[PDB]
Amino acid sequence: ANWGYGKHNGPEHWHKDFPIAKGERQSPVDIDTHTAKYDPSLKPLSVSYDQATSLRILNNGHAFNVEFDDSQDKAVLKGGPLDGTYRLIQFHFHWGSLDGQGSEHTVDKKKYAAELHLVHWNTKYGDFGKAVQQPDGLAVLGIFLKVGSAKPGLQKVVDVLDSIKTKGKSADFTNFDPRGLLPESLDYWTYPGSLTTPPLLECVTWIVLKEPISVSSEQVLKFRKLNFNGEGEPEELMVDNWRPAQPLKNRQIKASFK
Ligand SMILES: NS(=O)(=O)c1nc2c(F)c(F)c(F)c(F)c2s1
Ligand SMILES: [Zn+2]
Repeated sequence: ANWGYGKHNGPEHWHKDFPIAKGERQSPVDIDTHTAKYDPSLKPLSVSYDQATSLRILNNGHAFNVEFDDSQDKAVLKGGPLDGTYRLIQFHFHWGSLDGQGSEHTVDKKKYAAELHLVHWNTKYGDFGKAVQQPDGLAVLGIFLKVGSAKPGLQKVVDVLDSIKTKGKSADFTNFDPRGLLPESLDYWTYPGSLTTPPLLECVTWIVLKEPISVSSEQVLKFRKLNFNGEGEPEELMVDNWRPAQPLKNRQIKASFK
């Protein structure tokens, strides 16, 4: 059992190889909006993506990653609850088989159709493999998707998916501007958590935006035509690649907004 989402290797099995799955600071979590406390000490986030250099899109068998050049400080996330500078390395999504499910975080138990994660690492640790071993090593910006109007800045991602249908396929993906994926408002909730796939390391400051972005039915239908399987293997549609909410334990979710 290499892990996945399937009928026999999904999230409820992961603890057998990755015992941290039952740890004290796992992600994702349900955000109870009545219990999250406004923290007037939190700053506006700084999303600095003007110089972002996208390179490649890859179907890794679990999702697809849009990869960036993080060999210098092009695209960075700073401020909000963060100290120091976090470099963008990739974004990816989680989504469902239908619009009623797909997000990993939930909001008062509401599940959104999908969730985008912009993954960043703390440059004080020099590289990503080092950063994931530190409690403050990563900052993941989480943005919910709901189905409604098309998102114009998502269409270049949708259009390339037919070329990376199966696991291990990749394609060029230069000059993509991730600012086209942000909502209007940067209001957010934040809490300390983890990677949501194995190895599930507890190295993430989560920053989850309150305002979802809207994508069209047609756009999310194309996500659901991807495959978990490799070329020539029996087809396993890449859908429901999300981990369910985990116990909040001894953690406080803070709101940036009153
Ligand atoms: N699903 S997630 O929390 O956004 C997320 N997980 C992981 C992960 F487990 C890794 F090993 C890794 F190198 C990543 F870049 C991410 S990014
Ligand atoms: Zn993710």
